[PDB]
Amino acid sequence: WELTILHTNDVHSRLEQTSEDSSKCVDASRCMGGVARLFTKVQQIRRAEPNVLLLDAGDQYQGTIWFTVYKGAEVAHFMNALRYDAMALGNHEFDNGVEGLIEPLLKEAKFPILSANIKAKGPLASQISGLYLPYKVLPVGDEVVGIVGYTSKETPFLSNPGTNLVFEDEITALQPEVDKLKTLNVNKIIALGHSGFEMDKLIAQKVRGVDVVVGGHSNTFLYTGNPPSKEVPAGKYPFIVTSDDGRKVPVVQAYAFGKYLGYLKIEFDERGNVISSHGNPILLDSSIPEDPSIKADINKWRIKLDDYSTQELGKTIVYLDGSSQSCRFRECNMGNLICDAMINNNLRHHVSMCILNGGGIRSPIDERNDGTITWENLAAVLPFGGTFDLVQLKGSTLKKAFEHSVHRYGQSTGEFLQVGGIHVVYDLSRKPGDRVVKLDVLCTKCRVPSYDPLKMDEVYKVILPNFLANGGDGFQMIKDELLRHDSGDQDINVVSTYISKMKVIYPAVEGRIKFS
Amino acid sequence: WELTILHTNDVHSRLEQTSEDSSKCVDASRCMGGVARLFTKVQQIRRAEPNVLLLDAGDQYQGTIWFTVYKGAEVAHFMNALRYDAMALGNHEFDNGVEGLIEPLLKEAKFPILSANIKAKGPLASQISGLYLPYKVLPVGDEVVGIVGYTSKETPFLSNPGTNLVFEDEITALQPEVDKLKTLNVNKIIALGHSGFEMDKLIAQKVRGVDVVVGGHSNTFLYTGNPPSKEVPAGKYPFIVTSDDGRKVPVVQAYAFGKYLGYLKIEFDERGNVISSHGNPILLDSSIPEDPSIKADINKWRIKLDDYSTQELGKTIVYLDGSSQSCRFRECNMGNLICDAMINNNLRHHVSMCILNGGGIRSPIDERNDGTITWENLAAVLPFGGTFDLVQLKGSTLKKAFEHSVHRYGQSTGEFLQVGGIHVVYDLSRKPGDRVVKLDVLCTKCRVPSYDPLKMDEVYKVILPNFLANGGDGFQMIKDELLRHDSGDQDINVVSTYISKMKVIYPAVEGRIKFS
Ligand SMILES: Cn1c(=O)n([C@@H]2O[C@H](COP(=O)(O)CP(=O)(O)O)[C@@H](O)[C@H]2O)cc/c1=N\OCc1ccc(Cl)cc1
Ligand SMILES: Cn1c(=O)n([C@@H]2O[C@H](COP(=O)(O)CP(=O)(O)O)[C@@H](O)[C@H]2O)cc/c1=N\OCc1ccc(Cl)cc1
Ligand SMILES: [Ca+2]
Ligand SMILES: [Ca+2]
Ligand SMILES: [Zn+2]
Ligand SMILES: [Zn+2]
Ligand SMILES: [Zn+2]
Ligand SMILES: [Zn+2]
Repeated sequence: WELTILHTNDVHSRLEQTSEDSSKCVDASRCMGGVARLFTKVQQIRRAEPNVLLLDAGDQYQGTIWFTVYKGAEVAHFMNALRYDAMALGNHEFDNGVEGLIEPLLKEAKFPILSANIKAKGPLASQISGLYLPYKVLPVGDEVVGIVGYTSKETPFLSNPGTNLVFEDEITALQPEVDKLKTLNVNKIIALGHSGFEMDKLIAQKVRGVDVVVGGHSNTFLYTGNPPSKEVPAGKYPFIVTSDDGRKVPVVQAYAFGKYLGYLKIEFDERGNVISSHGNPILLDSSIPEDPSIKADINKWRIKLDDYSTQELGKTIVYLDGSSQSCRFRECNMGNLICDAMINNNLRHHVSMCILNGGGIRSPIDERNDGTITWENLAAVLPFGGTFDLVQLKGSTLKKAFEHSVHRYGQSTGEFLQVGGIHVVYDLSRKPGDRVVKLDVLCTKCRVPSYDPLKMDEVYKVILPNFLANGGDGFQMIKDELLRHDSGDQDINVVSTYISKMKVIYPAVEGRIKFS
Repeated sequence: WELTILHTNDVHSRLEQTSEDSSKCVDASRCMGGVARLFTKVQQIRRAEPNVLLLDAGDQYQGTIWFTVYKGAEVAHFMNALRYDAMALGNHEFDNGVEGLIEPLLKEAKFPILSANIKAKGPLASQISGLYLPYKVLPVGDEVVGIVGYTSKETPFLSNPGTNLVFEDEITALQPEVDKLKTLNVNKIIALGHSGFEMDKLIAQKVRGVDVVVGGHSNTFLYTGNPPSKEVPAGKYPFIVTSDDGRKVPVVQAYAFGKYLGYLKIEFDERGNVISSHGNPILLDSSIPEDPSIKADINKWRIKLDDYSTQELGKTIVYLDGSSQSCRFRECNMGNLICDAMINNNLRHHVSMCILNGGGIRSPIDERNDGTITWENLAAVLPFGGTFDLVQLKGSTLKKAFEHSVHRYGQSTGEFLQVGGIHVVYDLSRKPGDRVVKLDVLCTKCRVPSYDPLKMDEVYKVILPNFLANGGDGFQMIKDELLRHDSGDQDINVVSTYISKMKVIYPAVEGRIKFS
């Protein structure tokens, strides 16, 4: 029995074709992605493949202005237009709250949204009951296929799902549902969830009954061949997990931002045992044309958004590297911009130091043609919308924060820190906690202001975002050890006023972060 | 026969008491200098010493707004008020031109102005004839003392004396005049000039007849004891030059900016042979009170100047080190300010590089109380009033300019270069031309903007002042090798607009310049 699984994940409201760095498209001839382009390939596959399922493995919220304006409707309207079959809940579908998901998406969505490890209790459970399900049986061909959904068990520590929700462990919540499914004689079972390729490998091996594992949340790219763009692949597509019951479970994931459409052809038998499965992510590039019906429908909406973009801000002469591939591994100039901007707005209401988690930086801004910046640009960088809080810290506290900046370096980890007024040097041939080999911090009260070796028993004032000030990302030493805490100024607003003040900005890799 | 020589040099219109760094006074209790304070000590000495001469060895022009407003009158009126006996011409007395000296100073001055190596020829010689003399015989006590004047033989390459003047070699022009003096039976002979302690040591030994050598132009500080302030002394006061005719000629010089009054008691005999001479510069500090008659007369004028100062510009939170002691030896933050400001004003009309001769930086700005900056401040930094010209240069050309930046490092040399967008590392345990051990220059067209090793056969665009663009200070390779030259914007004006744009600036020693 043939079954073709089309799957997306981590679109982040990039329903509009984007530059290769998944940021606002500048030259359509090179641009790729978008719901419109995705439509023409799904449509094409459905033309030739009688048995098909289209599934998104979470994270359609946030990313671009398309969300912070329609705050959900854009996802529901165009996921329905693309006629998705199922979707597992992601962590970003709670960034606007439990009500910021129930009213816009769950109610207006024409298809099931799945998650098995999310238990609802209290006054809220009354109605959200049945607005999402732990699974769903889908009739394909003359057979049936069962999807079981899961979400990250760290969403209440990554998003805003309120307190009337509980996020259980995925495996311990999926297996009871999967047993239920096979006692209903639904052998063909797909696991679709938002926990991360590493946790998806835990489910594939340690859940009996699962036939496929489709997932996301870590923006992982798998390929069997020669990759088509700048994303270097982790493993082959599908990756094969040798489960504990003696089975070859395919693990699949297609990068992010709607740049690739996952495609997995699966051959079953009567008892629903996966004989084999070949596939590969499909780069939705310029060769695949936008579908006019969708493309125009997109511009029916873009008209509303144009008001935020058509307003001028300032100019940039160099490319602003806000890419996760550089802002979580080395000194990216986007962070240096944000940190230099940070220490300008406070100077009107005596600090010189700045730390910033590269994970907060969510989009690059491609300097092009005239090198002009807009709110649509700055918004894609900082979708969270917080403030830059002033914090009094011990030197010992800052020392360990930078040991936390590289404590698990190498896994695209978002807690890697950008700097301003700080010179840090790492040596990764040392065990976590000995990696910082030099740290010279800029002093101001000194008569010769300059970078000097950090003293452990000294008081420094650093400006960092609210999310760090409260010990996010695992910086619990900051939240607990700080000597004072002051309120900040809206994050995107002040960076907008800064670059408007400058009128031209050229941040560079100045050697703030170095490696030994 | 007793004769007390009081001498000043390199006041640079600092007739107003100044902070210890010779910049605008902030707390009078600590402030020192000024014509008023100088008056009460000269007056005191004349009360007790029957035979005295007061002489300035050049450089009363420029330095502060007092000049760029009254452009000479302030010097004439208060040098007369201090009742100077003679003065040798300095190089800065031509910064406003030959007419910018004849009308304000030479005509209105009630005393002789001396220089022997300045020959006047052409249409100008007609009147400037006799407005200054090569020497003068002064009656002191019941005897006579002869002063011979000299100026730097590099003034037409340091100032603007026009083309109708000629600056001869000092020695070859002094000795003929000194012979004339001793054939007139004026044995007591003082040499007063503006060429530099090193050239004054040439005159003392190689001019027969000279009894004393009083000079300046290098702002040298000599002391016999324990110095009273931050200036570390070169030698003892007086320094003794063992002349070629077998004589102990005293070489004297008192720092600068009116901070010390030189004081040299000299014992002669009938034939006018210097038996001995003891003395020491007198720190005109707060203990010596301002003379009310002068102090008030100073405020009679300050009223006119207040208009430039009482206008706001911006703020600074850190001390701006514009001191020659740091801006000609290492990375001073005043230069980094000027270079960062330089690459902001051009960005409105694509460069990132900046070189700047520390000699152009002529005053620090002391961040105090509220850390507010004014035109009176910015003017004292850049008395020259030029522009910041854009220049296209080869990489090989920039390489040798930095070898010229330290080619004779160690002598308070003004051709030492400040940077912006450049990382230079020197190693002075190498012969001039091998001292640059590393140079990484910031690139912008590169997709990862950052500092990269300078390529010799590559084209870079640096912004530097007009004085450098025309190969000043010995940078003749720049003037000759550049590939293009563009006009600049007024130097002080744009730095004012910058810091006004910033509203707070905190330049620091970031490690642009380093030493191995
Ligand atoms: C600011 N912030 C953040 O920078 N992060 C960064 O994202 C990283 C995770 O990103 P990822 O690895 O790409 C997975 P994704 O979050 O895109 O699903 C973390 O490491 C951290 O650096 C996470 C949460 C977070 N804030 O969470 C609270 C919050 C959520 C939504 C809204 Cl509208 C307002 C406040
Ligand atoms: C700009 N400039 C300069 O920076 N310098 C710097 O001064 C240094 C000499 O200073 P110093 O050793 O302290 C003796 P002083 O000139 O104070 O008598 C040089 O090395 C050089 O870096 C010299 C000449 C110079 N410009 O000379 C042309 C000029 C003169 C007056 C006016 Cl109003 C306009 C244009
Ligand atoms: Ca099965
Ligand atoms: Ca004699
Ligand atoms: Zn994501
Ligand atoms: Zn996610
Ligand atoms: Zn001088
Ligand atoms: Zn001079």
